[PDB]
Amino acid sequence: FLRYLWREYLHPKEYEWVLIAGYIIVFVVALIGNVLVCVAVWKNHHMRTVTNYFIVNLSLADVLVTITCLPATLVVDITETWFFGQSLCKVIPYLQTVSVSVSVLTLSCIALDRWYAICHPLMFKSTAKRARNSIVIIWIVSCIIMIPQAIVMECSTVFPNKTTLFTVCDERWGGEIYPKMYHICFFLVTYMAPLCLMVLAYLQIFRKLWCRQGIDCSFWNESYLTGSRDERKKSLLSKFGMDEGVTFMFIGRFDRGQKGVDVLLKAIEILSSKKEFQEMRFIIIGKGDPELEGWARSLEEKHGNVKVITEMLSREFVRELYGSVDFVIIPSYFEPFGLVALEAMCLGAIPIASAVGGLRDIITNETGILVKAGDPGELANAILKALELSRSDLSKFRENCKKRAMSFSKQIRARRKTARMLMVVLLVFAICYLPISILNVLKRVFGMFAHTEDRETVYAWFTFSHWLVYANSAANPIIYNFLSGKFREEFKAAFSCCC
Ligand SMILES: CCN(Cc1cccnc1)C(=O)CN(c1ccc(OC)nc1)S(=O)(=O)c1ccccc1C
Ligand SMILES: CCCCCCCC/C=C/CCCCCCCC(=O)O
Ligand SMILES: CCCCCCCC/C=C\CCCCCCCC(=O)O
Ligand SMILES: CCCCCCCC/C=C\CCCCCCCC(=O)O
Repeated sequence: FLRYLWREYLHPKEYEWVLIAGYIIVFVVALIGNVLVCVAVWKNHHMRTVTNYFIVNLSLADVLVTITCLPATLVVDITETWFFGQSLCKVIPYLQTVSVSVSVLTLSCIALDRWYAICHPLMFKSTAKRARNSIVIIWIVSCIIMIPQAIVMECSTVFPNKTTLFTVCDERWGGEIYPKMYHICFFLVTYMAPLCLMVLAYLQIFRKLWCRQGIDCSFWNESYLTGSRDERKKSLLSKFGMDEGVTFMFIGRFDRGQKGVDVLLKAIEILSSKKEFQEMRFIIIGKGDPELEGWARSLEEKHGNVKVITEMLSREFVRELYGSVDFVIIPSYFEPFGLVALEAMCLGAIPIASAVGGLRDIITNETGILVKAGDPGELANAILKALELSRSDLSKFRENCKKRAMSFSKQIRARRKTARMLMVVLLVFAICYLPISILNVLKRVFGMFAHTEDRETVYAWFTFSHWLVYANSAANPIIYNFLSGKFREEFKAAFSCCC
């Protein structure tokens, strides 16, 4: 008898079986998965990155609503009734909307941290303190900007002589204007503005990481060289009509203010009055400013130990140069990436480079000679230092260079995998939150569904959009499992230790 009056009162929806099944599944997967995300980062020091601290924040927001909001949303969508009283009518929508804000601002800070790391020339000194500060800000801002949402939620009773009633929890507005302006702002803040800004940031990240950085490691590879470096250097100098000696190469456009050939040509003039010059060989490859081409050709004419190549060389020829010269001179004024240094170093050539940009990122004190950009006397001094180094075995130096370039290349690949995972996370968020965000706008800004001819269908769309929001929480740990080997390994460790 006790279930009877309630079943007479609560009219079943034909699809409640699948709604309940889908909520139970999402509940279990989101709870276990997001807890294991937190456990993986907290227990394993190699997982401590700013990115993963933000991911932990995302997983905490998702645990919060999985436990406090999802069960209530299921009951409401099944019964169209609010059972939980007035205070929880404010608290539960408040937690839900706070968590949406936390999620999207956390995704935003993830995108900014990757943009500063990859696209901005500088680097933050703080990492974990900066992440902590950002997370605190995210929660403070989120809790404050959703105060209005908590203010407008109210319980209302409706009496269909009355013998019955029902109570719903809903936004209470005085007038038609306020909900329109409020839900415009709500849409911009939770969905439209951060998504547009993150799409822009990840497009620039993609363009820098995939199109402006990286080296083809299957090609720039010493496996393709034959004989000893001594044999190849001797062959190289024989083919270029030069005597044996310490061999320097430059390759790049000829200009004033970018690639530095002007600095190198001045450095050669400085060196040319010194007796050490006679031990040095220069190979200068490039094309561009005709006054600089003429300066270079004038030097080639003056000096038997200077050769200038303005013709186009195949990449295989260049690889042979990198694998036989002693040093590569990279006297850039400006060099965001420094592909020349990575290619040369992969092949054992030791770089002498300006301390700018990506050259400064790549080259350490055991893997090259850094010089102040723009300074021919400094470059001349570095070339003299390289001559003196070359009077002894350079093997360990060449090995250090190869290893550093491989390690830098590995880091680029790792950043690509992480960025790809983060873009998939963003795409899945955009998808999971599109229906509820657009339904909310159509209903509250444009007044759709006011007097609808098919309330059943509209109600079904809203119920699905709510489920899809919680399903996002279940999806994120699954994404980390497929696109991060580090998360995949710690998840497997968890499932294997408990079974
Ligand atoms: C104004 C908030 N909003 C729009 C919205 C856009 C984008 C992302 N989340 C919510 C809503 O649709 C409304 N909200 C809502 C409903 C169900 C649900 O399930 C994921 N999520 C949110 S609500 O006002 O906080 C509310 C109302 C009545 C009962 C429970 C809840 C949570
Ligand atoms: C994805 C892994 C799935 C694990 C298997 C467990 C599946 C259990 C799901 C819950 C079934 C819920 C169906 C109950 C609906 C009954 C409808 C009703 O009578 O009101
Ligand atoms: C085994 C788990 C299944 C996954 C659950 C997916 C959750 C689906 C949520 C409800 C969508 C409602 C679809 C109802 C169709 C229209 C009903 C109607 O028009 O009256
Ligand atoms: C007995 C299983 C039921 C418990 C569900 C556990 C919650 C799921 C949490 C994260 C799922 C990640 C696992 C996906 C594995 C496939 C990926 C792969 O093969 O590399």
